[PDB]
Amino acid sequence: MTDQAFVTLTTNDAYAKGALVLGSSLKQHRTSRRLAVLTTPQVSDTMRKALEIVFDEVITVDILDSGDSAHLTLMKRPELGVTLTKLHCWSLTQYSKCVFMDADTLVLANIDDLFEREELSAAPDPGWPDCFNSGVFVYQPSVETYNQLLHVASEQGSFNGGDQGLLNTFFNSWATTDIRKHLPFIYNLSSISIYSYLPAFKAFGANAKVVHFLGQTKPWNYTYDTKTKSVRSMTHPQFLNVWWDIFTTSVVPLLQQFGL
Amino acid sequence: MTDQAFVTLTTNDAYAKGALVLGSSLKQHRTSRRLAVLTTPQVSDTMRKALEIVFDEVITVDILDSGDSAHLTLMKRPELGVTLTKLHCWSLTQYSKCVFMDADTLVLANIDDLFEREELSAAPDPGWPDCFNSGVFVYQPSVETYNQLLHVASEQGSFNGGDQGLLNTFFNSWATTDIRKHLPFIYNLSSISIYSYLPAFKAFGANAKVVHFLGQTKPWNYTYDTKTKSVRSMTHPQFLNVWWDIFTTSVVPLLQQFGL
Repeated sequence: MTDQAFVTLTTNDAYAKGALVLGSSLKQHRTSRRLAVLTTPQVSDTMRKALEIVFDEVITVDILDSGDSAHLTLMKRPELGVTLTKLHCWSLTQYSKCVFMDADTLVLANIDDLFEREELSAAPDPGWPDCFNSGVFVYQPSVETYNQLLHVASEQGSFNGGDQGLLNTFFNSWATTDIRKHLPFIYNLSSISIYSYLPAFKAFGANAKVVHFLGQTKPWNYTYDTKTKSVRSMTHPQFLNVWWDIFTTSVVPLLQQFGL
Repeated sequence: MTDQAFVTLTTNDAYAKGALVLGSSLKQHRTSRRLAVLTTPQVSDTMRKALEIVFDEVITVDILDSGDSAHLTLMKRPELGVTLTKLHCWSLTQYSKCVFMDADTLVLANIDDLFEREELSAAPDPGWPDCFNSGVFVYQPSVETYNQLLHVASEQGSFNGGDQGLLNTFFNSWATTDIRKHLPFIYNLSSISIYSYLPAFKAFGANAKVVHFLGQTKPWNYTYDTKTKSVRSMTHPQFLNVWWDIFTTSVVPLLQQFGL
């Protein structure tokens, strides 16, 4: 309850919009858990103030500062900035167990049952299914684990240049051990898989609980018609429309409260 | 040993080339198991004679014949012809356990350890990872199971129009039960995943044991230069070159034995 939380990350204003929509969707589906968001100094004051309303806790992380424990690793491997910032989710020891969710995900149903899982639980990644997708995962905050992950980042880096490579390298028993740590795909449904693999989606897609907007174009990169309530042109804009309905209904008017 | 086997299927001459290469690769990597191939009447006499040399057993199946148990289901759902023919793999009760492999797969290392698995064991399918790819799977021949599968095909059909949809619908506990039934991806490596997901492949691809040639273009659809020993233009033609080396070295000269 109070010691468990959903955790996300925003390094800029664009992803802050995603985090705001994500946080709103979790509230919409009545989560009994806390909502926390890791933010960097590059996030504007207005976005930060909006985040302070949607989330129960806003934690500032600045790996560009010499006082940060990951700073030295960043100097060694500067392309891992976002990854190192994300790793700070393990530093949130005020929580006993958390569900990390990237700011480009969207909740479609209550997913509090994820807290029944143990670290490290995650859904299979499409493309190379023996690796888990790091967009949604159940973990246990721990300074020791954070230090171990930072050590791996320093010595090995990441095989994909991002957090997914590093996380799979560290939590390497995932593919061959404990089916319970394999979160069902509906808890982290790839937006790509939805429009690509039509048969499979038509058969199981209705049970989707979380949509993960992957690819170059993010939800906020689309144009949304507020009258027809649909984005402009693609066989299932339904999820993009849900994202935009929440953004239009709850997020934008919230951001307007600060103009006064 | 004698009661265990690798089983494949050929419905035409093009796939017969694939089966011949597959069977040859299994021999190349010294399998201690039997090799069986299901064939239809549309396979030519010369291809059939080549199959009789590579495989220990060549079983003819003709679902177009009224005497076949699947014929009636075919009349009801004619688009399932290939699927119904493939289902006959469960009718091979002379074997206690088999590993089915599509004719468009290629073995790169001994995979006899697959016989330690139980029905139904298969690797995750890229695209919708909560479904297993039906290109490679461990099963137990049984008339009862065959009848149950045919019953599902008749009543429900297949959600993807092919054998994968039907098999996943029948063996539906796969995604959430028993991690041992999740064959490692290297036992059925998608050719698409190899050229697409470069990072992941670069990291784990060297351990590939079986390559599954997916997509429209099959190995036999490429042009192969026998001098340079490489197909014509694509960041990893290595596997296509292995396929063609076996085809050039063992299969073609075998097919020439019959011209005399």
